[PDB]
Amino acid sequence: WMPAYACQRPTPLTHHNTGLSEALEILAEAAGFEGSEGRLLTFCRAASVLKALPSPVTTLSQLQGLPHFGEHSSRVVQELLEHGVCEEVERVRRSERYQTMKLFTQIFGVGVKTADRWYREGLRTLDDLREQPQKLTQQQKAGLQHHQDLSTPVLRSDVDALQQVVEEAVGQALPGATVTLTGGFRRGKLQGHDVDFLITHPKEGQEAGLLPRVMCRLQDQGLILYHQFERSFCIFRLPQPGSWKAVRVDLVVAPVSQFPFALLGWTGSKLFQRELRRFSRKEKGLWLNSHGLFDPEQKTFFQAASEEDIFRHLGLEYLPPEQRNA
DNA sequence: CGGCCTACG
DNA sequence: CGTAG
DNA sequence: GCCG
Ligand SMILES: [Cl-]
Ligand SMILES: [Mg+2]
Ligand SMILES: [Mg+2]
Ligand code: NA
Repeated sequence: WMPAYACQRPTPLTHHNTGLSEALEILAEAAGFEGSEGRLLTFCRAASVLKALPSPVTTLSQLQGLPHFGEHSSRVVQELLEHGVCEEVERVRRSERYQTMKLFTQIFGVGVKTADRWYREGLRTLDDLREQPQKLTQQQKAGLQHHQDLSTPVLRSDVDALQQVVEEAVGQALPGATVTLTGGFRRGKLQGHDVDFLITHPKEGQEAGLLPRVMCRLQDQGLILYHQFERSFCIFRLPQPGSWKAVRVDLVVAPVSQFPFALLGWTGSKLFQRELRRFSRKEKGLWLNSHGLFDPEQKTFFQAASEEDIFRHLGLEYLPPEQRNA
């Protein structure tokens, strides 16, 4: 009744198993901090299955036959059903390793490998990192300076104001170019921790060279607190009553021939896209990325004019963005 | 057992 | 190494 | 950690 890949089922943003999924996601996150990508994937997939169920799990019986529920994930759910807490989850939550790796990897410019090295060196707090700035890249310095603002979610209201400023710069850089909101906000989130925009132009080729022209214009408007092509990972100044705050914004350019693939990829969720690419390759023998869908036997790229085309190519029922919250 | 998404900066 | 979803 |  429940298919094995997340791209085969609808997953809404809000659901009926929030506490269970959150606990499994703690274990997934902790597996990532230890470099166990396989365990991370299993716990993420198990959490996602619960998000896709039509009602709450109330009894252990109800996990029988669900994909990605084995001894370990079932025990976690069992303990939550019986006691309201899972001892393993709570031990992770309180652990110095989990808490420090979570804090450090939240910094823009710091991944698991850097966080782990700092942890092994004995560093534990952001102020520890600030006291050794020669150990930091320019990107990490910006991430550390702006960390407090970047830790506070932005609202859809904020997103709409940002989009107008990006559109103004894009229109000067290339008249006729368009700006599409992607990421979690396109999946229906009312808040989120960064904003993603996808930029194209209806005449194939006209988008070449566009992103530098857009960045220069936003920089000259004083809106860019940090930037480093077709992807730009920025920190922008967002107005606030009587002041402003830093916000992470990603800007991506695609040619219109690739736009449906880029839209699909950048709309996420992350798990949904990994699952969709896995399904494409393993079940259909086709290779998917944010630029296209390749048949390696015929050595040809599928043309798509819409996300609907891509789901059809892959033999999957169409899911709107709001149902891609795997 | 092998596999676990696939890119760009 | 970082970033993205 | 789980699936095929
Ligand atoms: Cl693993
Ligand atoms: Mg996002
Ligand atoms: Mg983003
Ligand atoms: Na980070």
